[PDB]
Amino acid sequence: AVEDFHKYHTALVVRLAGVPPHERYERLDRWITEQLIYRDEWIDALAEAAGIFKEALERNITTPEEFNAFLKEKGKRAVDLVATLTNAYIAVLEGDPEAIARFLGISLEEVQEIIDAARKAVKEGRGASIGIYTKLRELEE
Repeated sequence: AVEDFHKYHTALVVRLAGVPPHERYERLDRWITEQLIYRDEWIDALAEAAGIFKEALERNITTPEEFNAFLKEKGKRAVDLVATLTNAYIAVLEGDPEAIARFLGISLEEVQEIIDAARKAVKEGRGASIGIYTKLRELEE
C-alpha cells in the first residue's frame, strides 16, 4: 500500500489537474514520498491515504472540490490526513530545493516556480500536487 500510494495519488492528481499523462509525474511523486521517510508514522499515513485515493479514482471525481466533498463524506479523519500530507509535500519542496533541481534537471529558480504554484494551490484548496504537476508540465513544455 505504501508503494501503491504514489500510483493512486499521481493518477488522481493528473486526472484533476487535466495535464496529459506522463511518466515524469509518478517519478517525482515517488521521489517526494521517499524524501518524507528519509518515520513509520508517514509509512502508516501513506498506506492509509493510498486507499483514499484509490476509492477517489473509482468514483466520478473530476475536480479538486469534488475530491474535497468526497473527503468530507469519508470523514474528518480523511480530510485531516490529506491535509497533513499536503503540508508535508510543501515542507519537502521548501526543505531541499537544491536536490529537487538536480533531480528534475532544472534551475533553482524553476524550483521556486514549482514552490509558488504548490503553495498557491494549497491556499485555494486544491492540494499541493495539482500545483506541482501543472507547473512541471509548463516547465517541460
